[PDB]
Amino acid sequence: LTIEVLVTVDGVNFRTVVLNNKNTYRSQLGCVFFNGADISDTIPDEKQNGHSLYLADNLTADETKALKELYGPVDPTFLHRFYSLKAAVHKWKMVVCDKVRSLKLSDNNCYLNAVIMTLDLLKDIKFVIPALQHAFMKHKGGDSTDFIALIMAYGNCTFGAPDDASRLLHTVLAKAELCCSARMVWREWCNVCGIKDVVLQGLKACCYVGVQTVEDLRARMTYVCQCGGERHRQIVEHTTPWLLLSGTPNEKLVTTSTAPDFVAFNVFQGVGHYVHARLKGGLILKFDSGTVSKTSDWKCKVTDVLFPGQKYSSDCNVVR
Ligand SMILES: [Zn+2]
Repeated sequence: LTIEVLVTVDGVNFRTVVLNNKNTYRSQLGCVFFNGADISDTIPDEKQNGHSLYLADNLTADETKALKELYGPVDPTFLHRFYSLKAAVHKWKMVVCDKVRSLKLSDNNCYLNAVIMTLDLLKDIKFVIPALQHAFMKHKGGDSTDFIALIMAYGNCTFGAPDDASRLLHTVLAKAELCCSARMVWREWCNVCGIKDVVLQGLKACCYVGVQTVEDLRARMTYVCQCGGERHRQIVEHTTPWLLLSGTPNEKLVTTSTAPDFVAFNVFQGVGHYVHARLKGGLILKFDSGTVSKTSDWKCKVTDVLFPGQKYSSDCNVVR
């Protein structure tokens, strides 16, 4: 007729809550998850007495603090969306392929395979957000469920919907940080406004959206200045541990040999499908969502391309 439950937001700190059987959990407490089940619209009964619940809204001040410290500044629906995802993707299998883990195709999740396999190549990145960092470590140790559900929640991904690998990869990488230093110095100039430098540091210096080759990235770019005249930009210095370049699907013929400068790339095939590729030992290792395959030549549409560390200084006075 009345029960006691433990309520948490972090799996560490629980508060005791007393409930009766005269309204639903949602009326008395909030949106609650009991071992992955949304029992919010249930009338509490004996079989939940003593059990631990995850709360997703109507937090105490102390819980709101732990939420922000653990997950970051998230929107109200976050915890709800995360709990749902965590449960929905529990059944996803991480298949071992050529000694590398890959995400088996289920529910249009092919884009997540490209994302996770690409992240696994990125040397020495950590996530600022503790919950995400713990999940990532847990993922590298063989349990990928929390990490998959977390990046899906932060990325506003919907279970079962097809999505874009480049989109999520950059959205996830926006929440990371490097162990070393990284620098990118853009030199900008206009004949009216004058000359200024724009520096990007750390993770913002390793990722770029809009070109897919280093030659195009390092090129003089011309656009319209805020004064309406002609403005120019050019990388004048670039030091990074790796470089991820992303563009729209680009039909290309990848061959070995000659040795490409890039160590991996992602491909789109067109709902659409995503394949992760690595260059290892003079071959292209195609990872098709739990599947491997090897070829020396591939005509594919590349999207993201991953390069090794950059050590670049211009030996040109780019302004003249
Ligand atoms: Zn100008």
